[PDB]
Amino acid sequence: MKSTGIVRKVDELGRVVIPIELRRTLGIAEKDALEIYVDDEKIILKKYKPNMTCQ
Amino acid sequence: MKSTGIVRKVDELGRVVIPIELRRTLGIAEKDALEIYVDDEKIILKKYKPNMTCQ
Amino acid sequence: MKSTGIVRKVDELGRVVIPIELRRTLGIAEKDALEIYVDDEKIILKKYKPNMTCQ
Amino acid sequence: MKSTGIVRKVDELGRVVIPIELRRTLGIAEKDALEIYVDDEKIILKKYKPNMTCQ
DNA sequence: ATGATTGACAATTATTGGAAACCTT
DNA sequence: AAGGTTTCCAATAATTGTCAATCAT
Repeated sequence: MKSTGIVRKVDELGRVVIPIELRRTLGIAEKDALEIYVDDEKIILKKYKPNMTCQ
Repeated sequence: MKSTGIVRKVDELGRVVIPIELRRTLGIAEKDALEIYVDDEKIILKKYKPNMTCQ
Repeated sequence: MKSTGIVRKVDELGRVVIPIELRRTLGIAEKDALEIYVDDEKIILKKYKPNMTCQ
Repeated sequence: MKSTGIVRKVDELGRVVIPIELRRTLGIAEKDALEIYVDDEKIILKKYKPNMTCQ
């Protein structure tokens, strides 16, 4: 009902943050690594995956 | 080709720092608000209209 | 500045500036090598010679 | 001073230089601009050109 | 109130610029 | 010699991690 998903300001240090209300209510998304899907002009971030290219 | 993308490492406590490569390549100013839509376990990060900015 | 056919400034003493992303794209370290060749009147920059599997 | 196809070592830097023979043949300024373009995994640098980002 | 989340600041590392040394006509 | 080129070092700054303050139930 709050600002769980829609838009948020990016930090001046170049960091995007997850809405407080979202993470504070449902920790259904961990933080450490994520999959970057560059869909033309939109960056879709999915759950972390191995995808190891080299040791 | 399958459901996979670029493996990005962010902060283990949060701070979703999008790829530095794309940041400078596309020229994404990190001083405004970016759209963040939650889709199950993935989040769509984009601008109001990134397909009509440098175009 | 990506290599999408974009020009960039050289240097007061003449030095080809390699952008962060470009350096990372080539996969070269601060202990690598670059083969400088020429085609007609253009500079052909070739990455380091692996000659070994990624291990 | 032909250095056509010379392997330049990359030390603790990030950017490199262009061989004297190539530099002289280029016929450009010291602080000129080189058109950076890619080729699979190699790079093709042409002479100055009015090519700007998003323009 | 207290533990967890987020934003701010600081430290580290990468890159670009400049100065110095060596080479060549 | 001296002008040119290249290599090394220093400075700048962008980025990521740490963590301390605050708020929600």
